[PDB]
Amino acid sequence: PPTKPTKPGDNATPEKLAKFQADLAKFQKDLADF
Repeated sequence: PPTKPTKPGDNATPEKLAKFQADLAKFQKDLADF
């Protein structure tokens, strides 16, 4: 099962938050396979 990361709290800084959304795109892509 595709394990997703948790919602950024203090690490929700704009630049890293964007990376997070990008990594979630990979998760959502793989989730579609699951």
